[PDB]
Amino acid sequence: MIEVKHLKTLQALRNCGSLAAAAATLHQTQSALSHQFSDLEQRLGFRLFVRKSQPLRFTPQGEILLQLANQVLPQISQALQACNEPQQ
Amino acid sequence: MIEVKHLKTLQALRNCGSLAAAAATLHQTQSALSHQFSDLEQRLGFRLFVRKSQPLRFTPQGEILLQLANQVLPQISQALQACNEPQQ
Ligand SMILES: [Mg+2]
Ligand SMILES: [Mg+2]
Repeated sequence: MIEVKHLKTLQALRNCGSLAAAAATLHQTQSALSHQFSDLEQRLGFRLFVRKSQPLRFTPQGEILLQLANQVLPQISQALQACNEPQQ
Repeated sequence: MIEVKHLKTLQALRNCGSLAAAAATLHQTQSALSHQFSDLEQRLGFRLFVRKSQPLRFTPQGEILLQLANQVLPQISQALQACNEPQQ
């Protein structure tokens, strides 16, 4: 199942361009990041990015979930900022 | 930090009306659900629903995150349905 951490990690793959560079940004190891994705791909039933691809390419399902991330993550951020607004 | 499971659980509190009824829906115990929320409230820095309240009342921060859930969860659902569409 898709979690918020998977959506941010998908953004790191696009923003950093490789599994190793994104792992360095997310303070994780490269294998642990690869293990998290294949673990997610197994439960979802489809792959998120092209295996062995260099440069790394997303699958159509990965592009869909990346666009999902670009939409949900700013909304969660704005919601938590409103929760911490000096009011209510 | 807000997770997808926290957003669905917030919807269960509104849809079921109590911590005990929502726990039965989510296949969790009542204390484990209460432990998950106070755990989340501790890290966020604010409370999500009024303590001891009967009937259960959300705080203003809980209403904000509930409206967040009503917006994000359908988008995640539509994204996964598109991923499983017989195409791509
Ligand atoms: Mg993988
Ligand atoms: Mg609590």
